[PDB]
Amino acid sequence: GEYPTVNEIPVGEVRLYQIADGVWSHIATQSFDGAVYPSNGLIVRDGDELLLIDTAWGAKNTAALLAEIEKQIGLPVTRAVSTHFHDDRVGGVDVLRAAGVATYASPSTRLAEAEGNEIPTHSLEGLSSSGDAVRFGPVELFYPGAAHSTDNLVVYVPSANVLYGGCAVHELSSTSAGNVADADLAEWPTSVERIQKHYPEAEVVIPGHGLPGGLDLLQHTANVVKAHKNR
Ligand SMILES: NS(=O)(=O)n1ccc(-c2ccc(F)cc2)c1C(=O)O
Ligand SMILES: [Zn+2]
Ligand SMILES: [Zn+2]
Repeated sequence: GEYPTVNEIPVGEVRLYQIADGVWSHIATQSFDGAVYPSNGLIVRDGDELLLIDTAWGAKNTAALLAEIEKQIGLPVTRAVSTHFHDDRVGGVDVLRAAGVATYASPSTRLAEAEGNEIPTHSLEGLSSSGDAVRFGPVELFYPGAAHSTDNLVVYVPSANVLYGGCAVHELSSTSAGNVADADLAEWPTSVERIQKHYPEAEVVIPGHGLPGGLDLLQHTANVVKAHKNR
């Protein structure tokens, strides 16, 4: 019943968590640079189809994700959006494409190709300036500006007031800015402020890693990033 945690998910299975009517998170774990981390994505019901937000961090995990979706939901995943270029977002795109899923990301998310990561097939125009938003099936995609990465997108589910922050939003227990290798710590608080202004009615906020909460995850993120930079 509780939100599943890193030591509760062996690397290779995937759990789903019901967030709201027609909205689930997916939780997987993966090893990176010798430590194991949980990671979140989103599933949003799209009539009799599903929209997937982010892979489950790797080919095997993403295959397991599709299997878990078939077991627990039983509707086909037809489209996926990756919210930035790192492997916890695009690793598994090749598995999705071979399972009939049309894969999408912004043109900026060029970064996957340059890094040697898997590359979504279709480009999402209309998201190149901070504050841009586009509709994509049952969600709104929002580019808040550089934060965790320069390309990071946010996803809002208006039917349920669910804000999926991806890696630009940290969980409340976070004490650090996470993997900052590709981050912009100077702009990150400004980007979070843009999210706060755009989605004041969000009821659930889902971080890229860790436990969902409410709107406080946004301010908390700004605080831990400012403190990391300052420190
Ligand atoms: N998206 S990513 O760069 O590949 N990634 C992988 C692991 C982590 C991570 C998260 C929390 C933490 F406390 C430590 C690490 C991240 C992240 O910061 O988004
Ligand atoms: Zn990342
Ligand atoms: Zn991440």
